[PDB]
Amino acid sequence: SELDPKGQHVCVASSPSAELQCCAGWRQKDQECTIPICEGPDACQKDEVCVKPGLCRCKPGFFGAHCSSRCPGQYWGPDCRESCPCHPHGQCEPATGACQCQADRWGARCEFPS
Amino acid sequence: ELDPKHVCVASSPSAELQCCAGWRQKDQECTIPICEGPDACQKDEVCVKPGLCRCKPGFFGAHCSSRCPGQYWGPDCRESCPCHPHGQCEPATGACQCQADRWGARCEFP
Repeated sequence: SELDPKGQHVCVASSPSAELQCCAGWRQKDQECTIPICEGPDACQKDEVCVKPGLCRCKPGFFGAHCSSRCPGQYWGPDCRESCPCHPHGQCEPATGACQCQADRWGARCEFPS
Repeated sequence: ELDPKHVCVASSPSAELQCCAGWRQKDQECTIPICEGPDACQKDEVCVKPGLCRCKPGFFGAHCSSRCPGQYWGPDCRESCPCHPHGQCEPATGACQCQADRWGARCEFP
Protein backbone atom coordinates (compact mmCIF):
# COMPACT_ATOMS: atom_id res chain seq x y z
CA SER A 1 0.00 0.00 0.00
CA GLU A 2 1.29 3.49 -0.68
CA LEU A 3 1.29 6.50 1.66
CA ASP A 4 -1.35 9.23 1.71
CA PRO A 5 0.47 12.61 1.77
CA LYS A 6 -2.33 13.88 4.04
CA GLY A 7 -2.10 10.85 6.36
CA GLN A 8 -0.95 10.81 9.95
CA HIS A 9 2.80 11.10 10.56
CA VAL A 10 3.61 10.99 6.85
CA CYS A 11 6.68 13.01 5.89
CA VAL A 12 8.62 13.67 2.68
CA ALA A 13 12.15 12.48 2.04
CA SER A 14 14.38 15.42 1.39
CA SER A 15 16.64 13.03 -0.58
CA PRO A 16 16.25 14.00 -4.28
CA SER A 17 13.64 11.28 -4.82
CA ALA A 18 11.48 13.22 -2.33
CA GLU A 19 9.15 10.25 -1.90
CA LEU A 20 6.76 9.79 0.99
CA GLN A 21 7.93 8.07 4.17
CA CYS A 22 6.85 7.79 7.79
CA CYS A 23 8.01 10.61 10.03
CA ALA A 24 10.61 9.72 12.65
CA GLY A 25 9.21 7.38 15.29
CA TRP A 26 6.31 5.94 13.27
CA ARG A 27 5.73 2.89 11.08
CA GLN A 28 3.24 2.42 8.27
CA LYS A 29 -0.14 0.75 8.60
CA ASP A 30 -2.10 0.74 5.34
CA GLN A 31 -2.05 4.34 4.08
CA GLU A 32 -0.76 6.09 7.21
CA CYS A 33 2.02 5.81 9.81
CA THR A 34 0.07 5.15 13.01
CA ILE A 35 2.23 2.41 14.59
CA PRO A 36 4.52 4.04 17.21
CA ILE A 37 8.09 2.82 17.58
CA CYS A 38 9.60 1.84 20.94
CA GLU A 39 13.17 0.59 20.45
CA GLY A 40 16.69 0.73 21.85
CA PRO A 41 16.70 1.96 25.45
CA ASP A 42 12.93 2.62 25.24
CA ALA A 43 11.94 -0.88 24.16
CA CYS A 44 8.79 -2.09 25.89
CA GLN A 45 9.09 -4.65 28.68
CA LYS A 46 7.02 -7.85 28.88
CA ASP A 47 3.29 -7.23 29.16
CA GLU A 48 3.82 -3.66 27.89
CA VAL A 49 2.83 -2.13 24.55
CA CYS A 50 4.13 0.89 22.64
CA VAL A 51 1.55 3.70 22.60
CA LYS A 52 3.66 6.71 21.48
CA PRO A 53 7.15 7.02 19.98
CA GLY A 54 9.44 5.87 22.78
CA LEU A 55 6.65 5.47 25.36
CA CYS A 56 5.28 2.17 26.68
CA ARG A 57 2.24 1.35 28.81
CA CYS A 58 0.76 -1.85 30.23
CA LYS A 59 -0.94 -4.02 27.62
CA PRO A 60 -4.63 -3.41 26.90
CA GLY A 61 -6.90 -4.30 29.82
CA PHE A 62 -4.10 -4.45 32.40
CA PHE A 63 -2.46 -2.04 34.82
CA GLY A 64 -0.17 -1.95 37.83
CA ALA A 65 3.52 -2.14 38.60
CA HIS A 66 3.94 -5.45 36.75
CA CYS A 67 1.08 -4.92 34.27
CA SER A 68 -0.62 -7.96 35.76
CA SER A 69 -3.77 -6.47 37.34
CA ARG A 70 -6.90 -6.78 35.22
CA CYS A 71 -8.76 -3.53 34.61
CA PRO A 72 -12.19 -3.34 36.28
CA GLY A 73 -15.11 -3.56 33.91
CA GLN A 74 -15.71 0.15 33.43
CA TYR A 75 -12.43 0.48 31.49
CA TRP A 76 -10.53 -0.89 28.52
CA GLY A 77 -7.33 -0.21 26.62
CA PRO A 78 -3.79 0.10 27.96
CA ASP A 79 -3.49 1.06 31.64
CA CYS A 80 -7.31 1.15 31.66
CA ARG A 81 -7.08 4.50 29.87
CA GLU A 82 -10.39 4.08 27.99
CA SER A 83 -13.94 4.21 29.34
CA CYS A 84 -16.27 1.30 28.57
CA PRO A 85 -19.66 2.77 27.52
CA CYS A 86 -21.69 -0.46 27.99
CA HIS A 87 -20.65 -1.00 31.61
CA PRO A 88 -22.42 -2.23 33.65
CA HIS A 89 -24.66 -4.10 31.16
CA GLY A 90 -21.58 -5.52 29.43
CA GLN A 91 -17.82 -5.32 29.24
CA CYS A 92 -15.46 -4.06 26.57
CA GLU A 93 -12.88 -6.11 24.70
CA PRO A 94 -9.58 -5.00 26.26
CA ALA A 95 -7.84 -3.84 23.07
CA THR A 96 -10.69 -2.86 20.74
CA GLY A 97 -13.38 -1.63 23.11
CA ALA A 98 -16.07 -3.67 21.36
CA CYS A 99 -18.99 -4.28 23.70
CA GLN A 100 -19.75 -7.81 24.92
CA CYS A 101 -23.23 -7.67 26.42
CA GLN A 102 -24.37 -9.79 29.33
CA ALA A 103 -26.74 -12.62 28.58
CA ASP A 104 -30.05 -10.82 27.99
CA ARG A 105 -28.93 -7.43 26.69
CA TRP A 106 -28.56 -6.01 23.20
CA GLY A 107 -27.94 -2.67 21.50
CA ALA A 108 -24.80 -0.74 20.65
CA ARG A 109 -24.25 0.01 24.36
CA CYS A 110 -26.14 -3.08 25.64
CA GLU A 111 -28.82 -0.60 26.68
CA PHE A 112 -31.85 -2.77 25.82
CA PRO A 113 -33.09 -5.88 27.68
CA SER A 114 -34.09 -9.22 26.16
CA GLU B 1 22.04 30.01 39.69
CA LEU B 2 22.05 26.82 37.60
CA ASP B 3 23.98 23.85 38.92
CA PRO B 4 25.94 21.90 36.26
CA LYS B 5 24.98 18.67 38.00
CA HIS B 6 18.90 17.17 33.63
CA VAL B 7 21.11 20.20 32.97
CA CYS B 8 22.52 20.72 29.47
CA VAL B 9 24.76 23.23 27.68
CA ALA B 10 23.50 25.52 24.91
CA SER B 11 24.67 24.90 21.35
CA SER B 12 25.44 28.63 21.10
CA PRO B 13 28.91 30.11 21.73
CA SER B 14 27.85 31.39 25.18
CA ALA B 15 28.29 27.80 26.42
CA GLU B 16 25.77 28.54 29.16
CA LEU B 17 23.69 26.03 31.10
CA GLN B 18 20.12 25.15 30.24
CA CYS B 19 17.54 22.49 31.08
CA CYS B 20 17.75 19.57 28.66
CA ALA B 21 14.90 19.28 26.19
CA GLY B 22 11.61 18.56 27.92
CA TRP B 23 12.63 19.60 31.42
CA ARG B 24 12.32 22.72 33.54
CA GLN B 25 14.14 24.10 36.58
CA LYS B 26 12.40 24.67 39.90
CA ASP B 27 15.46 25.37 42.06
CA GLN B 28 19.09 24.65 41.22
CA GLU B 29 18.42 21.69 38.85
CA CYS B 30 15.98 20.68 36.14
CA THR B 31 13.79 17.80 37.39
CA ILE B 32 10.33 19.18 36.49
CA PRO B 33 9.10 17.36 33.35
CA ILE B 34 7.29 19.44 30.73
CA CYS B 35 3.79 18.55 29.49
CA GLU B 36 2.64 21.06 26.91
CA GLY B 37 0.42 21.71 23.94
CA PRO B 38 -1.39 18.58 22.79
CA ASP B 39 0.40 16.65 25.57
CA ALA B 40 -0.87 18.86 28.40
CA CYS B 41 -1.97 17.02 31.53
CA GLN B 42 -5.70 16.68 32.22
CA LYS B 43 -7.41 17.12 35.59
CA ASP B 44 -6.18 14.62 38.19
CA GLU B 45 -3.12 13.84 36.05
CA VAL B 46 0.52 14.72 36.67
CA CYS B 47 3.45 15.09 34.28
CA VAL B 48 6.02 12.45 35.27
CA LYS B 49 8.29 12.16 32.21
CA PRO B 50 8.64 14.62 29.31
CA GLY B 51 5.49 14.60 27.22
CA LEU B 52 3.87 11.91 29.38
CA CYS B 53 1.01 12.41 31.82
CA ARG B 54 -0.18 9.81 34.31
CA CYS B 55 -2.94 9.67 36.90
CA LYS B 56 -1.93 11.29 40.18
CA PRO B 57 -0.29 9.11 42.83
CA GLY B 58 -2.56 6.33 44.07
CA PHE B 59 -5.08 6.60 41.22
CA PHE B 60 -5.63 5.02 37.82
CA GLY B 61 -8.30 4.69 35.14
CA ALA B 62 -9.77 6.71 32.31
CA HIS B 63 -10.72 9.65 34.56
CA CYS B 64 -8.03 8.97 37.18
CA SER B 65 -10.79 8.39 39.74
CA SER B 66 -10.17 4.73 40.66
CA ARG B 67 -7.96 4.18 43.69
CA CYS B 68 -5.11 1.70 43.29
CA PRO B 69 -5.52 -1.68 45.00
CA GLY B 70 -3.44 -2.05 48.11
CA GLN B 71 -0.44 -3.77 46.53
CA TYR B 72 0.44 -0.62 44.53
CA TRP B 73 1.23 3.05 45.07
CA GLY B 74 2.39 5.99 42.98
CA PRO B 75 0.89 7.37 39.76
CA ASP B 76 -1.16 4.91 37.67
CA CYS B 77 -0.26 2.37 40.38
CA ARG B 78 3.19 2.01 38.83
CA GLU B 79 4.96 1.23 42.13
CA SER B 80 4.81 -1.98 44.16
CA CYS B 81 3.91 -1.78 47.85
CA PRO B 82 6.32 -4.14 49.64
CA CYS B 83 4.34 -4.32 52.90
CA HIS B 84 1.00 -5.33 51.38
CA PRO B 85 -1.04 -7.03 52.88
CA HIS B 86 0.56 -6.50 56.32
CA GLY B 87 0.46 -2.71 55.89
CA GLN B 88 -0.40 0.04 53.46
CA CYS B 89 1.75 2.39 51.40
CA GLU B 90 1.45 6.17 51.28
CA PRO B 91 0.15 6.87 47.75
CA ALA B 92 2.90 9.35 46.79
CA THR B 93 5.92 8.26 48.87
CA GLY B 94 5.26 4.56 49.48
CA ALA B 95 6.02 4.79 53.20
CA CYS B 96 4.49 1.82 54.98
CA GLN B 97 1.89 2.13 57.74
CA CYS B 98 2.20 -1.28 59.39
CA GLN B 99 -0.80 -2.98 60.93
CA ALA B 100 -1.20 -3.49 64.67
CA ASP B 101 1.93 -5.01 66.24
CA ARG B 102 3.85 -5.37 62.98
CA TRP B 103 7.24 -3.86 62.15
CA GLY B 104 10.10 -3.67 59.67
CA ALA B 105 10.64 -1.70 56.49
CA ARG B 106 8.23 -4.09 54.75
CA CYS B 107 6.15 -4.88 57.87
CA GLU B 108 7.63 -8.37 57.52
CA PHE B 109 7.93 -9.07 61.25
CA PRO B 110 5.01 -10.22 63.50
